[PDB]
Amino acid sequence: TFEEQTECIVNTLLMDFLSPTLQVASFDVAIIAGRLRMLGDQFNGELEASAKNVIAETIKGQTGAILQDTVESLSKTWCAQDSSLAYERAFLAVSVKLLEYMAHIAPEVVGQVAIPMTGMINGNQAIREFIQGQGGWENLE
Repeated sequence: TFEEQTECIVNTLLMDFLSPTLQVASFDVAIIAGRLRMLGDQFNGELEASAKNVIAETIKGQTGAILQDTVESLSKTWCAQDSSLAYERAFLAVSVKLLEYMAHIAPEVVGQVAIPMTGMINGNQAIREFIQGQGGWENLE
């Protein structure tokens, strides 16, 4: 169910970025999506170098490797300059803001990052335990 909830949330976030018509026209994903976007907007680091590399490897069919390494790198960098910020919360924030930027910069190919990012979050134990420890997706933020 948690794995399915992650899929819906990433779909909702992506659908909202690409089609604001669908957002308006259409476990409440809408409220969760909103809170993740609010958390995503707290990141102000450079994403141009990051987004381009992730997109490049996504086309080539090697999203898995670079995607987690990119999010982990930007999350560690942010946690080093923000002692208050938890690593697990930083990881989600960067993932949502990177998904946002990649949609604006590359709307044609961004959809091929949806499945990898879902697999990354579901596959990561540190991030999964943190989300469920906060009462799950429903209560996160």
